[PDB]
Amino acid sequence: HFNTEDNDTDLTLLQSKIATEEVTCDFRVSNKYMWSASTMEYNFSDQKWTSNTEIFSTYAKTSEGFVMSGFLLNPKGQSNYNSALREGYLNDSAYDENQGHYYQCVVSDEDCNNITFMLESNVNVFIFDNDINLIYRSSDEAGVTSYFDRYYSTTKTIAGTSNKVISLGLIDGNYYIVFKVKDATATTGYHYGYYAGQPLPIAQTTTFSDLTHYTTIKWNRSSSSQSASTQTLTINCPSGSEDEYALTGVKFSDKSKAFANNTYASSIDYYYTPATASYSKKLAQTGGWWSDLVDNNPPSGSIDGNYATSVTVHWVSGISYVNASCTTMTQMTLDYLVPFGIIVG
Ligand SMILES: [Cl-]
Repeated sequence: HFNTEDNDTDLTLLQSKIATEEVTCDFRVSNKYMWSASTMEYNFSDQKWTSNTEIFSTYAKTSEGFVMSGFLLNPKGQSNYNSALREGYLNDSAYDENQGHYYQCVVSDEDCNNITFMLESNVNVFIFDNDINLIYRSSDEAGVTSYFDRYYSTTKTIAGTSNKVISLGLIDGNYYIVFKVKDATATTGYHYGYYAGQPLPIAQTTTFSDLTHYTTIKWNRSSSSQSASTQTLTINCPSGSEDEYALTGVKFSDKSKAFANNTYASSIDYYYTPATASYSKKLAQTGGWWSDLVDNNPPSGSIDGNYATSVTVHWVSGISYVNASCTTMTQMTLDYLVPFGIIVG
């Protein structure tokens, strides 16, 4: 028997804490979740719930009568989120049998020890250990701290309704998750959703004010093309969290329109070396002159490291002006995924 009702002595009120993390700039580390340019980001504003009241009864049960948790592992598409989610309505036909929705959660890796809950107003969740002893209750967010690696709690609007959003990390072991109603006479708030395995990948963006690809190239009066190695930016993550940041994209905003380089150059090529590799890459021009210069598929790993830059000016055919020059300059933006409940809340 799963005793949710009776209070425990080993329960202490938990404190919601997330690290205050800042991405620094100054003028290789792989990601622990395998996140990359192909991973699908998680958006609370996109999360949909099934209108099917009996959704919980569609889940297969173990020989012991539990529903096994989903396992979020580097989602590359919607189908991956659909199968990793466990959701239900506590006013369904299945609720009265054992007075709750009973799940099993297995944690074997510290990097896949996450549980993220999304509870509507009439839902309470309880977590039991392998001996069926209560180690967590969401009602007042109390638990046995020795089982927790981390704890975070907030509120998000999911499918037009306010949800209690909880993200926690457990030590390795076998666990049971039970969902019970707050008030059996409530008119609404009977839905719950949850994800186990990896934390949710959250898309983040950061633009640096330090100028990249910034140089004045003066025509050498003989060659048809001239190159110059430009600024290298060192991007730093707070110590020991380098592996939490996962680089998904690089964009360079061209800031040189006012120098009208088109008057003496046929084109300008822009290159960069991402933090996640040692080789140079030609940046793709999204449009014409002064359009964004992108790497939509950078090598996977941490945003931490050095970003080198270089440019190649191709002079116009018929170039004859002695003091002809090009002044180039871009500002860098990085697109990356970070874990919900660890880096962002
Ligand atoms: Cl990829």
